[PDB]
Amino acid sequence: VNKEALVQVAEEVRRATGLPVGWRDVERTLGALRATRDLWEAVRLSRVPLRFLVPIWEGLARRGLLRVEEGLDLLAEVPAPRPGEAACPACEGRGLVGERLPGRAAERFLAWAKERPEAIQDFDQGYVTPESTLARVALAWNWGDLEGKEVLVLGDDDLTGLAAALTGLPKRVVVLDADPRIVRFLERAAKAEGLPLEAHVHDLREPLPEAWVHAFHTFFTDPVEGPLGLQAFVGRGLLALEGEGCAGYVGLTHVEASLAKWADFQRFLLENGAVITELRDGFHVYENWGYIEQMRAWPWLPVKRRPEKPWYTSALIRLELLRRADLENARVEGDLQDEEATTY
Amino acid sequence: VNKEALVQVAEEVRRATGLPVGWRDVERTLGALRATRDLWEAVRLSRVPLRFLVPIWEGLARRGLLRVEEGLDLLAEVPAPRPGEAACPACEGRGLVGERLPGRAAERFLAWAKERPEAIQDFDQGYVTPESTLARVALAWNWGDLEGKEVLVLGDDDLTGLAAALTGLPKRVVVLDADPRIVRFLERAAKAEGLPLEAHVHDLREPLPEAWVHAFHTFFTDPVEGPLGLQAFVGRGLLALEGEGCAGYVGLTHVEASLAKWADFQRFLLENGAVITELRDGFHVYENWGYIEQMRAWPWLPVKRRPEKPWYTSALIRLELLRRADLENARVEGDLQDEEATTY
Ligand SMILES: CSC[C@H]1O[C@@H](n2cnc3c(N)ncnc32)[C@H](O)[C@@H]1O
Ligand SMILES: CSC[C@H]1O[C@@H](n2cnc3c(N)ncnc32)[C@H](O)[C@@H]1O
Ligand SMILES: NCCCCN(CCCN)CCCN
Ligand SMILES: NCCCCN(CCCN)CCCN
Ligand SMILES: [Fe+3]
Repeated sequence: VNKEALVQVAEEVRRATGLPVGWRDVERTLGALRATRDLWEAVRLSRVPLRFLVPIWEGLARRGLLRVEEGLDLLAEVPAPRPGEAACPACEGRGLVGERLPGRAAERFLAWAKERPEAIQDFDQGYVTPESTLARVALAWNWGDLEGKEVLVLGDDDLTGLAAALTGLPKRVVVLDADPRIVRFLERAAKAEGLPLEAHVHDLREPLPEAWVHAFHTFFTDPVEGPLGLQAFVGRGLLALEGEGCAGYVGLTHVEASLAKWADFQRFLLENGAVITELRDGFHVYENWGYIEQMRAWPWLPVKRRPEKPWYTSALIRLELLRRADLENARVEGDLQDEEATTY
Repeated sequence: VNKEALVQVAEEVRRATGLPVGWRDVERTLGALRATRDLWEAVRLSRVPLRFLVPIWEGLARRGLLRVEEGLDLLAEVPAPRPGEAACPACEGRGLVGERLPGRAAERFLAWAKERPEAIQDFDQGYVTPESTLARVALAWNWGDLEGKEVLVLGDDDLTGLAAALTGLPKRVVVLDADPRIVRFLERAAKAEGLPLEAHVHDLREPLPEAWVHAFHTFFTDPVEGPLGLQAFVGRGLLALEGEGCAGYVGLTHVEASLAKWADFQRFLLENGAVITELRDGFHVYENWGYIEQMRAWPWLPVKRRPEKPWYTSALIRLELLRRADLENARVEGDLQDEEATTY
């Protein structure tokens, strides 16, 4: 198995789908399989979109490189680097530990997390682990984006708004979500804990209400990752920032976003006056959601077994505005999911 | 003290110097001072360029907000967040540890580092801690950028090329440096250890020899941070990579690079075919260099005492190419340092 075979597998997928599939996607796919036979683990190790993985794995099996039977088994030696093992086990490779947050936020958060609303398919939900939420807020603490600040959270199954308000740092936290269950849980917690936290039912496909335009110092979001979803979550966030010196925090996966789309998103940030100051890949680990067998890619999977441990992860990005972002505050029409999206 | 005051201080410096100093850099300056009275620690905690810190501190002192004596003490209550304290102590906030590197690389590297060339002012040198070098290489291991790859290191006081070769993963490592001491040390270690590591004296202001153009899969550099220096080091890096799927690792400070410059660099990268896949801020810690009293900023400092612990830090950026970068291979003419540079 030589280099050209990786190139040819990628070109085949490219020809069949119109998607930006490269030879290095194939390399990554093979690399992961040097370390595991389990499909979900292969996804986690690969750093390739699940939309790409399926036809790549098919192409590799058509060439006799891969056996697809109860597992994914490499049948040949391959020109692909094996996954490294250098993640710091103390912080799960984050660099940040949420346990250190003020106000005993970590212990108080874990109590509330035990009663959180289940992730539902109606809103593409799937929350990160409590440690992930707390570390996300710890990053914001470290960069000075919580204390005395006005914080907006756009979608909050992760309960970032709650963790942030439990630290005792923000001036106030406002959460928007389409799901009344999330809104109500946050309002309940806000009342019981005496927090300056408010939550509102709002669908981000509609314009942002004028009270929230250029009114915040800091936003958090873990958005739907089609370009329209990026616009509706991250563009609203940028519109919500007062301007220069304000910060945003964004969750971004490989599972549903190609490196080509990573670049497009980075261009979108730079052209709207932002700059990236942190990008910690694999920072968030997601809890398995109940609706996995009803998601888009399920029927395509070569092995179909419910996952028993976490597999879906995302990066944390920190951005800062160098000037006010003057984005159109229009309705977003059309699908927030794109062709790369597979777990909705 | 109100937010308007922070804006005023910033505008004064901006007007006096022509540099892009904003209110948030003042806020960051003040926040650091809430946490420490030590100048070097204030620089570390600020995430602001030293070029900006000097005139911000002086402006704060003229306003009766800062006392400068044997330390730096705030004289009023200020609207600035304290930097948080959530970095993982096990990995020094990096999320990666060099210890599990293959080949006994960590232990072997530490032996060699005991005999390394000391940093000299003639080449603006200052090496990272041995664990920083090893962590950098471990990030590359984790991303599949070592095993069987062709590795170029552009500037190597950090000895990244030696650490990478010690893993036994690369197919070969080539190092370029203008300092013959660095080159000779690497040649010496390569022969002693029998590694596929070579080094060459090369001034990166001159064109890259053809043999190294589009020849490599991975590059590492920790560059001079004026725009010309970024062209001489990172641009040559980009030109050295074969193309799509090849990676680069770049060190980038706040101490000598403003966020306006960070954005211009990120633009430069996206426009020439790259995408950022990691940006771990504060990843590298630098050892203190012997010529600190002879560096540009020393006479300006409001308090002058030699540092006793590390203070100068940089981010580690991983980029990947989405396509070949066809940059010009011309002479770089002019100063690699710019007005934001202060440690040369
Ligand atoms: C995308 S999943 C993250 C969060 O976004 C919320 N969400 C999903 N779609 C939308 C939408 N169109 N507008 C607002 N919130 C949404 C979810 O209910 C969840 O809490
Ligand atoms: C900038 S310090 C990092 C490394 O770059 C090297 N260096 C500095 N200037 C040049 C240059 N013009 N060409 C090549 N290497 C350089 C130094 O010797 C050091 O090892
Ligand atoms: N469909 C379930 C898995 C996708 C979850 N997405 C929303 C997560 C919200 N916490 C991932 C978003 C990645 N940006
Ligand atoms: N001049 C004192 C220290 C300079 C550090 N610069 C060179 C470091 C090389 N290991 C910083 C480079 C930052 N990109
Ligand atoms: Fe750690």
